Amino acid sequence: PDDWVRVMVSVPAPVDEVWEAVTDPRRVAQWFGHLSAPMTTGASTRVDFGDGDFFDIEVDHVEPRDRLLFRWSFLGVGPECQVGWTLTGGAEATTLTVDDSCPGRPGSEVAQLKAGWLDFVGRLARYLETGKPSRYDWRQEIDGSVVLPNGSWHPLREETVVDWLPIATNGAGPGWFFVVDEEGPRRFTLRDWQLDRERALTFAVEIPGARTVTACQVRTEPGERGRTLSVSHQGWHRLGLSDLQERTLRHRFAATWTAALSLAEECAR
Ligand SMILES: [Cl-]
Ligand SMILES: [Cl-]
Ligand SMILES: [Cl-]
Ligand SMILES: [Mg+2]
Ligand code: NA
Repeated sequence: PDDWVRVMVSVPAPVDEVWEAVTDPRRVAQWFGHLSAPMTTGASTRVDFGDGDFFDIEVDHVEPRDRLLFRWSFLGVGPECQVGWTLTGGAEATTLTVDDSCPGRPGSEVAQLKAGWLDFVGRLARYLETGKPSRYDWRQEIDGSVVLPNGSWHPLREETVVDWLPIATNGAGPGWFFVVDEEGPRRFTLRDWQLDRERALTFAVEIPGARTVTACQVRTEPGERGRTLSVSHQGWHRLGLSDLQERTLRHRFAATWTAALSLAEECAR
């Protein structure tokens, strides 16, 4: 499987207050993320979390003090999800119901997505209670996905990984991972490369100065809709570096993975 995530929160605020909190961009930025423009019927917008993560949004309907219906794509490359935020007033509280569906969603994604929406509605409730910002500053793990056609090119082959990953060999076997932007470091040591052809890829990326290594898992899951290529890159919060160093690394690597997923989509065309 059931791709349809449904989450609810009940808050002791009136419907009009909750509606403002989920539509006014100044308020939305206190608990959810930064909107490039308010949601408007038939118009596109974008929400940015300040850490490299974002969704591109197309808004289908805005019904005041009732509901928001929109579609979005994680990092601009993920499959389109149908999202609904619906308010129901009560004698005790206002209920916000979140619907998030996506045809063919891997069952492996559903639990993470439910937890993600429970986090977001928990931040809404905190902001309504205290008036203080309840945003997270940066998310401790990187993830993303893109749906590829069921074609002849596959991203998880020794002879295709260099087509889309920012890696180079170091003797014989991938040994460097590159983050190419206007900051540094640019070159990172890659260790423990393990490729299970057309199934899964794991490796570690060392961070200069850090107390532990980061861990990367790439997988493909077949489906009627196409092959879902997914990445998880973890460890940023346990590097033993300053928070700004950890956040900056996470942000830069998130942009790198966004570019890699896009390139894989181009290769699979
Ligand atoms: Cl292989
Ligand atoms: Cl596959
Ligand atoms: Cl942890
Ligand atoms: Mg944590
Ligand atoms: Na934090």
